[PDB]
Amino acid sequence: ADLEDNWETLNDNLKVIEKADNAAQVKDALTKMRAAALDAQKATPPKLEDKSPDSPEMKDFRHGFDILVGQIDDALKLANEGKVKEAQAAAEQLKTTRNAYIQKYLGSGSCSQKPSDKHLDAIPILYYIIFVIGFLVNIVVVTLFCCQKVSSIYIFNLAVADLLLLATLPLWATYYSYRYDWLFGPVMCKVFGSFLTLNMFASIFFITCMSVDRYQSVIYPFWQASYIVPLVWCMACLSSLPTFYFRDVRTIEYLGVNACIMAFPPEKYAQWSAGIALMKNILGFIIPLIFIATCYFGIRKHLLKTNSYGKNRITRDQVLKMAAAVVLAFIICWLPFHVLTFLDALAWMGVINSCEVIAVIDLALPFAILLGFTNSCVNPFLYCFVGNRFQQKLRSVFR
Amino acid sequence: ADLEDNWETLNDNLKVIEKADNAAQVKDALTKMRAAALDAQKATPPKLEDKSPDSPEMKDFRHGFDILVGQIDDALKLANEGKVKEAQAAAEQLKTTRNAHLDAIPILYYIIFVIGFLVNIVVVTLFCCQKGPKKVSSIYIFNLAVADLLLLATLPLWATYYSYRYDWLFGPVMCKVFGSFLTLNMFASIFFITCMSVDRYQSVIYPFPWQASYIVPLVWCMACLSSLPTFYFRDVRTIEYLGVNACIMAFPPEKYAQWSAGIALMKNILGFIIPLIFIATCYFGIRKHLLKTNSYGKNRITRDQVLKMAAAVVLAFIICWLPFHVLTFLDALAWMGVINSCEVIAVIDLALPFAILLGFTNSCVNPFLYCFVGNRFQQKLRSVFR
Ligand SMILES: CCc1nc2ccc(N(Cc3ccccc3)C(=O)c3cccs3)cc2c(=O)n1Cc1ccc(-c2ccccc2-c2nn[nH]n2)cc1
Ligand SMILES: CCc1nc2ccc(N(Cc3ccccc3)C(=O)c3cccs3)cc2c(=O)n1Cc1ccc(-c2ccccc2-c2nn[nH]n2)cc1
Repeated sequence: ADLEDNWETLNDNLKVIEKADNAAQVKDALTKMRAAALDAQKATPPKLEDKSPDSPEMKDFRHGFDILVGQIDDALKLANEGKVKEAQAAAEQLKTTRNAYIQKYLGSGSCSQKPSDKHLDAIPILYYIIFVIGFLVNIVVVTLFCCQKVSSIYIFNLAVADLLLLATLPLWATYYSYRYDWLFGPVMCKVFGSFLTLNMFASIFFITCMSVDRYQSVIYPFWQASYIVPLVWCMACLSSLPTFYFRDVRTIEYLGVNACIMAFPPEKYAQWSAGIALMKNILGFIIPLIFIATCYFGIRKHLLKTNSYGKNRITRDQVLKMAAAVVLAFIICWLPFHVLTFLDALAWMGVINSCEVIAVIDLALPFAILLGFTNSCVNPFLYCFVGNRFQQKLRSVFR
Repeated sequence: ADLEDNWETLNDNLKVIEKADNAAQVKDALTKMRAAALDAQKATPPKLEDKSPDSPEMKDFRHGFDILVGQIDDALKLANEGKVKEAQAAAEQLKTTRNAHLDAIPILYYIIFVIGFLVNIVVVTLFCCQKGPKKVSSIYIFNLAVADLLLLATLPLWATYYSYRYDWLFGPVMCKVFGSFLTLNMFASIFFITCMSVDRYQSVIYPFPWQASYIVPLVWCMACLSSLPTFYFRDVRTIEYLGVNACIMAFPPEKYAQWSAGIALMKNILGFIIPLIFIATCYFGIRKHLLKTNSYGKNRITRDQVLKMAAAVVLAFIICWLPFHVLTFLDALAWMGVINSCEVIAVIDLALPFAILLGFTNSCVNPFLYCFVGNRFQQKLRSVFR
């Protein structure tokens, strides 16, 4: 009798029609669907719950099922006439009506405000400011090898991953400016969508390599790079496959705009939205932060286990300052984004059903995304512009 | 006691050191290797069998094992001190020790230079004074022609460098500059070839302005970043056994075999594997959309000619670049210690200057394959769409 369970009854029986052999299978499935459609029409969605029945958005909700039951009756007509392929063709029009629901009541469509209502002129400006500043500081990192170590190889790969990540900012600023109207074709929606995720993870995984490398340099003062570097680009490539698979241009009917969305299976759209959001947290923040934090306290342990003289005290704390800066910068730049992503996942799970909260997440998200790119501006100062001085202060305490 | 069986004993124990947990495993393996190295030093190879022991090539053979036993003793020193990762690092230098002119080539290089330069001259000059800066696909054509033109412009250098039996007479600064200029325009060519296949595919699957202002700089940016490890490692170094100053890939000598194997894999993945994935997927992507549309009359002749133009861009790229990357992958396996037979290593050396020429020959194919024959692809794609 629940709305979510009735859509499951509608989508499971819609699959039966596609793989049906005889007209009796189609008729049976459509009879179950007509019952579920009328039962779902009586239900009230979790979003716009405390809403009057005479309201236009509640009258539109029940109207959607009048269209749906009408399409079911046209397919039932054909099934009873013994017209299987005709009924299966008529039943395929139910998907168009089902998609008009998932982009309205299932999501923050008929909940949170439209992009036109939440458009700030500062966002495209801020995105170009971080683009030119971040692009020029990573140009220094790369050209610094020309005018002048296994660790240096990870620096270059980090600078390349950062420099290609920041190179996508002119696209998102343009896409935001045209109120989410993708004017580059659906092919570049998959390609640059994947290219973004590829270099984002390549940045985060090479940050993780640096902490493991600096830790292994502290605990053990004393071919690995020629296999770890291709492997880091391999894992970033595999982590960016769900982006290539689901990113696609789809027309948002109530906005009349072609948006580069995450075109998930409509029959399990909330499940996928919640699932992929958890993948972002675990794979992009939780797991790399476990490594970065463990390597910090791992280094912090060994420096409090060597010597405590006054001359070697200054040298010890400056190594710890460089060590605490790589963990704090990663948290400040990526924690706001993953907090909003975890809250977003709870909204798809049905935990958060407040449009006030969901609206906060929507307007905060373009800013939280910018801090993620801002981490690529910080990396030159954390690793390249310190690596030359971190090495001599680590050899001083070791002697 | 056989030389082949002693090298098998040396290679099997190297696999033990890599996967060793404790210093005793490393010490045990190196003790078996020191025995196998001294036993192999006493053996005479099948080649240069009927050769005097006082001969320089016989003294060099036994000298190679004196270097090999030396590195084993340096590793045994660390293993006995309880330095596992240090001993495993020292034992990896044993691989470097284990791995240890045609007049037609400079002529052929100048033939491809003048033919390729003149075919890209007709394309560059066409776009400016006899056409215009309109259309999006035409912008990639011009950038491809510029990248090809500048790539073919380096052929007089490699022909001269080959003529002086690899004696770089231009200074170590131009070894880094033209070395990177070569790689820059090589990747700029391959990446704009990749753009063309993605553009033609997007024109087929979606028959219905901004994208060009962003992609052209992004492609040249990725070309500059791909040619940086070239600028950092290419340098002039004296090759003692040839007595010549060669413009080589000056990797750290203590870590030369790992770097040579690593950068060879970079060439295959970034310069052939990844771009070929795009070119092949866009071909079968186009091939899919045309075959699902039922053609049978005049439209069938129109459909197959579009497929002929489509199959020509993937086949030309494979014919011109696959020989080079096959030899590069085999070269990488030789540095990894996979390929031990010097006969196939000698084949790579003489087959490499020819395989490099086919790479430049792809820049002779691109003007015909996209600007000239590719102009009909525009008219014949709108005919099947209508
Ligand atoms: C800082 C890096 C970053 N830049 C972005 C730039 C733009 C946008 N936006 C929204 C936007 C548009 C214009 C201005 C401002 C915002 C988009 O619409 C598009 C994204 C990809 C193609 S279009 C989102 C992001 C954005 O979420 N991130 C972070 C991030 C987190 C997680 C994943 C991820 C991990 C695992 C599996 C799948 C994904 C996954 N998420 N979205 N696609 N793929 C990818 C990226
Ligand atoms: C067709 C394009 C091409 N022209 C070349 C012209 C000459 C030579 N040769 C050998 C030679 C000399 C004289 C006559 C004939 C051959 C050289 O000694 C020099 C090369 C660069 C400065 S000197 C090699 C090549 C050659 O390998 N290639 C292909 C190629 C493949 C891969 C990379 C590459 C990718 C990623 C990272 C690094 C590199 C990288 N390899 N060498 N430096 N940088 C660059 C180029």
